[PDB]
Order: sequence, then C-alpha cells, then structure tokens
Amino acid sequence: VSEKEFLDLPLVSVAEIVRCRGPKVSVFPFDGTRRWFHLECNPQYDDYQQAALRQSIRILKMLFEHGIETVISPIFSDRYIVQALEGMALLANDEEILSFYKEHEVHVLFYGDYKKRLPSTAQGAAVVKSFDDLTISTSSNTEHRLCFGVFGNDAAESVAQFSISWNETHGKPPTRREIIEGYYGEYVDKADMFIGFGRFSTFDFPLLSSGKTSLYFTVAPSYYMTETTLRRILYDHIYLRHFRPKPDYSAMSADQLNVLRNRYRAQPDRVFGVGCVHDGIWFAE
Amino acid sequence: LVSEKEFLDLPLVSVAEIVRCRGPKVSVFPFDGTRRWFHLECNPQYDDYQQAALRQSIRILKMLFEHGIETVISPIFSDRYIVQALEGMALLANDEEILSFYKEHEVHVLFYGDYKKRLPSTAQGAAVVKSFDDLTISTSSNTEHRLCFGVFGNDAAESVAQFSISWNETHGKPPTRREIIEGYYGEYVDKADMFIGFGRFSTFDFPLLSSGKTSLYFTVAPSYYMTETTLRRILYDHIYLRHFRPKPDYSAMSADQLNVLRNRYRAQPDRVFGVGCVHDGIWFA
Ligand SMILES: [Hg+2]
Ligand SMILES: [Hg+2]
Ligand SMILES: [Hg+2]
Ligand SMILES: [Hg+2]
Ligand SMILES: [Hg+2]
Ligand SMILES: [Hg+2]
Ligand SMILES: [Hg+2]
Ligand SMILES: [Hg+2]
Ligand SMILES: [Hg+2]
Ligand SMILES: [Hg+2]
Ligand SMILES: [Hg+2]
Ligand SMILES: [Hg+2]
Repeated sequence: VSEKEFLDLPLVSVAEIVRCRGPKVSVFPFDGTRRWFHLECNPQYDDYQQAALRQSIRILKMLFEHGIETVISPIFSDRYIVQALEGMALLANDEEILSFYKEHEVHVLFYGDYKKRLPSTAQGAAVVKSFDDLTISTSSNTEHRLCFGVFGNDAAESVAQFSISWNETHGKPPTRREIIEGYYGEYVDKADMFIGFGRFSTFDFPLLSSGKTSLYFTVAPSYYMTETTLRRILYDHIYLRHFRPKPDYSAMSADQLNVLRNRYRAQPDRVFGVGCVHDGIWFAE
Repeated sequence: LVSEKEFLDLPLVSVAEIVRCRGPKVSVFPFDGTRRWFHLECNPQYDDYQQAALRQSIRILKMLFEHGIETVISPIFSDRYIVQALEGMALLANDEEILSFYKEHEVHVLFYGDYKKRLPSTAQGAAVVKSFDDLTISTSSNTEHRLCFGVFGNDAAESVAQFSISWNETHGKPPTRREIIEGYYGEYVDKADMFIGFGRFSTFDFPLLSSGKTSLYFTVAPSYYMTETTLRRILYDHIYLRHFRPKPDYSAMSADQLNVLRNRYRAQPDRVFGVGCVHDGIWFA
C-alpha cells in the first residue's frame, strides 16, 4: 500500500490496520504548549489550563480512534509545583475528560514518583486521592489504556525497592513483566513509538524503551497535530520502518552504489538533530 | 559565546577545553550502518571486514576522546548465529592495536549487559567473557577516559532486580540510584548527555542513563563516515543551541514573528522529523 492510499482510508480501516500491525503503545507528551498558547489563544484573557486540556482531549481521542491501544503521556517531570497541581487535578475531575474516559472505555493509570515528590499538603494529598479514585473507577474499561506520567522519569530506586519487597513476599525475584506491572500498574512489552517535539529528545517512559521504538519529532507544537500528520507518522511506522527485504547491496548496480557512496562522501556532515537558533527559538535542520 | 564556524575553526585543545567545561561528559555512540559502509567503501571478498571495521572504530573513539569527551558508551551487540558475533567481540579485548589504543589514550574499558548469561556456554564464549573481565582489570589504572561496551545491554530491569535483592541482603539496605548504576556498568555516571544514532530514528542500549536532557542525533551516512566536522556540528548544537537562553518571550515578539511561526505551524503538510521514505529498499529521513 502507498502513503496516499493510507491517508485516503476510512478511519475504521486505518484502525483495523493499527490494531493489526501496531503501534500498540504510543508515547506522546504534549509539548510546546506555551508557544502554541501564545500563537493560537489570547494569553491574558484565555485560561491556559482549560485550553490545553481541550487540546489534550482532542488528540487523545484522535489517537484512540485510530486504533492505538495504549497511550503513554508524560504530564509532569523533573516556579511552583502547586501551580502544576491544578492542571493535574483536572485529569481526574474535569467533567468533559471523565465523560471522555467513560465514552471511549479508557482505563487510566498513573506512573512515577508522585506520591513522594508531590507536596505534603491537603492539596497534594487530594490530587493523589483523585488519581487513585480515577484509576479504580476506570478499571472496568477494557478498550484503551491511558497512562499519565507524574515524576515518571527515573525508575531505578522504585524498581529496587519493588524487587526487594517482591523477593521477600514471593520467595524469588520478579520477572521483567512483573517489574513493569509494579511500576505502571499493568503490562505492555515496549513502546512502539514516541512522538516528540522541537529539540530531538525523549523522556519519561522507563523500562519500555527499545531500538524498535520508532522516534518522531514534530516541528510544530503538539497541539497543531492533525489527523493527516498522525497518519503520516503511522504510515512510516507500519510500512517504512520494518521494510522488507533488507537491502541486498550486492544486488545493486554500480550506479546505485555510486550514488549512495558519493552522497555519503560529499556530505558526511548531514546530521538530523543539528539545529539552528533564530529569534530565540531552536529549529531542526 | 561563539558561532558554528568559529567553533569548527578552533584548535583541538580549545574545543576539548570547551567540552570538558560544558559537556558532554557522556556520549552514547553505537557504530551503525557498518554493512552498508563496508559494501560502499570496500571490496567484500578481498578486504577484511573485521579489521576495516575495527580500524574505523578506533579512529572514531580516538576522535571522540581527543575532543574532550570523558565517557563513551558504545553498544556492540544487541537483541544468524551468535557464534559469528563472538569473533568481533573478542577483538575488542585482544586486538593488539586496540589494546595499544587503550594504553596510549589512557582508557578504562568496561562491559555492560546480559552477556555472561546470553553468550553461548562454550569454551569460546567463556573465553570471550573472561577476556572482557581481564580487560577491565588490566585497564583499571587508566583514568583519563572511560569506554563502555554494551553486549546485550538493552534491558536492565531483571539485572537491577537481582542486584538490589542481593544488595539489600548484604550491603544492608536498598542500593541508591548511584549504586545501581555502578552495579550495572561497573562505575558511575549521572546520565548520558547525547546519543548519536543513524538512519531510522531510534535509540537503544544505555539503560538507566536516558534523560530528557539527553540530546539526540541521527546521522544520514553510516557511522564510519564521521569526520571532525560532523562531530563538531553535533558538539556545537549540543553545547550552544539545545540550552539556549533566554527562553523565547512570545509577548515581546512582533506581529510578524508570531505570524511567521503561526503560519509555519498551520501549514500542511507539516514537517515531522522521523517520517522517512523508502527508495531502492532503503529508508531515508
Ligand atoms: Hg504570556
Ligand atoms: Hg478505540
Ligand atoms: Hg486496563
Ligand atoms: Hg486500574
Ligand atoms: Hg502504561
Ligand atoms: Hg507481589
Ligand atoms: Hg524561523
Ligand atoms: Hg556482501
Ligand atoms: Hg583526552
Ligand atoms: Hg575508570
Ligand atoms: Hg559507562
Ligand atoms: Hg536516495
């Protein structure tokens, strides 16, 4: 199949293909949101939290409708932490997003070191409580998994303590699967893709990174993401990353090999990720 | 403080001064695209692949260390017959030219990963493992640089589990993050500062050390086409461009700056780095 045919597909057909070929697990932190907010909304009159939440919901809905089973979205990571508290509480208390979870049969989970890192206040305790109640409440949903990262950047010590307790309880060391279940709440084998933004970087999906995880970096802030963009990414992941057969270099004509060869010898300094800063902003070249 | 051209133009000593100052302290650099490189640059039946490859590996590691990078992490083998990989592995601990390299450039060499369990239980496999151990003892008096070779170093969860259980049993309490990193790698490093990849946008095999601050790069040409210029464009980007200050003040921008940004982000198709194209059976970013 070609790209245009994929783009032209009905949503249901696309979704069938994604449930078939993957990605089963997409990591998608919503990035560049401040820039987005300053370009698309009115900063002193519009509320940043609510505008952001609406965009988040639009995109999570788009991802789940395209057949992606699990989305991992880092929310907060290593100015006042109390400010982040409100935005967080929205994820468990906003009526529209609750309506969304129920309608799309989404199971919501939270991962990371938040219980210890969040402030020891009535407020922080309240958010943590919201998280537990939301994960319990949506646990009967079976169609999609949504995993919110809150201080979910480094799981080493968490995994150490979990493994120690596990050994004392069950008499033996936990498996990789059991470790992943202990950290995330449920099991998934790996991340199939990470959709990043701006400066080429990935973060906050511990235990799940692999050389098979397809990496993408949008130029525009995450909230500009359309169906067509998402589908170009999906098309690359499904049809282009594991393209077969592997190149038989020995079956190529001398002109083919020469084209490749002279290209690599002429510009051996072409590096994706090397950018340029203009007007205070980094742009990939 | 500097433009790209000025950086490219600096004497090696000055570049190394800057790198010791601003980082990267730790670069992850798997040598990738080596089959393509070898078929483009060499004559498959008449040139020896092991030594052509080894020669390039040494050139690049030497280049990296001379530019002031303290620690290089290089994934070697990662999840055809495993016995085939054994020879290439043994070269890293037995080839006289590379041992001479470790000596002249004062490199401490370490091996990480699940290799002791995953390598074949044969005289050959055990010989390779023992040579890894002995190389690490033999170079442990070198202090100027750290070189870490990954052999099945793709997934550290169960290794960390067992390590932590054992640690708690003996060394009295749960091991700290630092202690876990030391247990897995042999020594301590805070994080990876950059990853230099190739072709399809992907990273792999540096467990425990990935951060949102890890700068990501992907060369178009196979690793062995790397020159000083390539390396330095990478270094310039990492050092001067990724952490550029001040942060953009969108509210201080003219209507034209916002308009340009805005119409760039609104325009379709929008550039997604990582979405490639396959021509002649090969993926191109
Ligand atoms: Hg503002
Ligand atoms: Hg769905
Ligand atoms: Hg679930
Ligand atoms: Hg749950
Ligand atoms: Hg998850
Ligand atoms: Hg248990
Ligand atoms: Hg621009
Ligand atoms: Hg060949
Ligand atoms: Hg050096
Ligand atoms: Hg050392
Ligand atoms: Hg290391
Ligand atoms: Hg081409």
